[PDB]
Amino acid sequence: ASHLVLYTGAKMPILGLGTWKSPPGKVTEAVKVAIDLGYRHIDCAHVYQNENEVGLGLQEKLQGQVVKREDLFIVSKLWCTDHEKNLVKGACQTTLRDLKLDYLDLYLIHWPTGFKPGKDPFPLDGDGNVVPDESDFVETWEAMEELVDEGLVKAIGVSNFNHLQVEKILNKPGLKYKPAVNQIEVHPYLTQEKLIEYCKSKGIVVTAYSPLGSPDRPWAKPEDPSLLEDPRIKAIAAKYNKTTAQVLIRFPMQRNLIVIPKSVTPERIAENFQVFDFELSPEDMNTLLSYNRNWRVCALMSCASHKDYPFHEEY
Ligand SMILES: NC(=O)c1ccc[n+]([C@@H]2O[C@H](COP(=O)([O-])OP(=O)(O)OC[C@H]3O[C@@H](n4cnc5c(N)ncnc54)[C@H](OP(=O)(O)O)[C@@H]3O)[C@@H](O)[C@H]2O)c1
Ligand SMILES: COc1ccc2c(C(=S)N(C)CC(=O)O)cccc2c1C(F)(F)F
Repeated sequence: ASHLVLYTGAKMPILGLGTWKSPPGKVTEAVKVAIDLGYRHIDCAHVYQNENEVGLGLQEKLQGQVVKREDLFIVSKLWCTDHEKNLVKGACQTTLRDLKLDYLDLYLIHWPTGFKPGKDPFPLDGDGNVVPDESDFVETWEAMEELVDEGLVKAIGVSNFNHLQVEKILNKPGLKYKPAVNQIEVHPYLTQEKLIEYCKSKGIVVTAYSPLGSPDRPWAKPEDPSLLEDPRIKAIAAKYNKTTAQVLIRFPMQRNLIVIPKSVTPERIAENFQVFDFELSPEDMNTLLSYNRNWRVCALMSCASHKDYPFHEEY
């Protein structure tokens, strides 16, 4: 309704601001506007290369006494080059310093795929194929657990793990803490109800990323279906006197999923928060669900031959 609750007890705000593709020079004002409207959850990642500028906006708000740290849910993610057990605490610490924080509320393994460690975030080989490393995410998970032990993060989770990969963690001998969250792509064209159902039966909250199907993604070829311009969802939105964006954000909320839409435009950030005031009647919910095309915006074919590439599995 307003926040879901993690198995730790922690209240996770159901709406958050996304920061991927939000440019360094715009994301500080975007984060400030968002906290001024009442957003209390920011979704970040080291690979978005803007955590420093996110941090600046947070800092201004925290020292300006506009929010208490306890009222903020800040998420970041461990990038693929940092999956070797020994690189994890370093990567978490760099993210804390950039964000100008003492702890994270949630730290996610960003993708199940470990890439060759080094300065370059996407180490490529001759064939333009990404270079794997010598690690298994169950080892990365152990290092992610030590972050909880030390108080650097309040909960750990995963992102883009298929249900068999989540199982690998859950069935790990010696497991201290289990995935509190699994953040995955969920929108009308990829409604994901089997992975959602699986996660929920395991007690793992789901965060639906790319609610509007990422119009601004780099690889957006012009003959790709725009959820925002899909006349069908414009129609259901018209009935609602709301926008396609607003009903596209309402949809995950209603399915009891955390939503993190991205915008750097102030007006749009304010629009995206104007959604806790209407409900979609079950017909609409089911029509939105019937748009399931299994169309996946974040497919990342360049990674497909990786041993832990998540999407060759049904769910
Ligand atoms: N864990 C992962 O692997 C992963 C992967 C992808 C995304 N995510 C997270 O999910 C967040 C959201 O997904 P996304 O950024 O991929 O895409 P998205 O939220 O589906 O789409 C963002 C695009 O839609 C626009 N938009 C936002 N509000 C709008 C509105 N009210 N009206 C019209 N258009 C609007 C934004 O415009 P402007 O910004 O130009 O205003 C931007 O161009 C990301 O920022 C990231 O934090 C996580
Ligand atoms: C695991 O492989 C990934 C993961 C993420 C990306 C991204 C990113 S940062 N996203 C799709 C957003 C995100 O992962 O949060 C962009 C380009 C290539 C990627 C790749 C890849 F390079 F292979 F295509």
